[PDB]
Amino acid sequence: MGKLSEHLRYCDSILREMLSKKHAAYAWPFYKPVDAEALELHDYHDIIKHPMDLSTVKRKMDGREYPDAQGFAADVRLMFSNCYKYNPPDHEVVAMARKLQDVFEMRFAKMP
Ligand SMILES: CC(=O)NCCCCCCNC(C)=O
Repeated sequence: MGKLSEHLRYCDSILREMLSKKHAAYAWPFYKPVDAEALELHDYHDIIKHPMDLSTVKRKMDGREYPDAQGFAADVRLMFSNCYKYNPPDHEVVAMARKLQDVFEMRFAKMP
């Protein structure tokens, strides 16, 4: 695969930070697709029409599917939005999403 553009090399760095040990205490719920059968979330796919998670963002980045930084960011925000949408606002996983999202939004805004 071709080299990523400058902006996307920075985005790849954000992705690797979001998957790193540093943020694992709150990032782990986003590592893989929500397994609705395994978790018995019978209504998950009724409510969330476009699932997203970090392994999928990685698959897409490694496959050069993002045309620009905005495309990457849309997927990342979709991942957080799905979490806020599906779950009750007081669930632990919502607080974990928000902690991770604080990291994302700060790193993304400082993109050179
Ligand atoms: C996923 C897990 O292994 N344990 C319990 C956490 C449930 C989280 C609800 C579904 N996940 C998201 C990201 O909305």
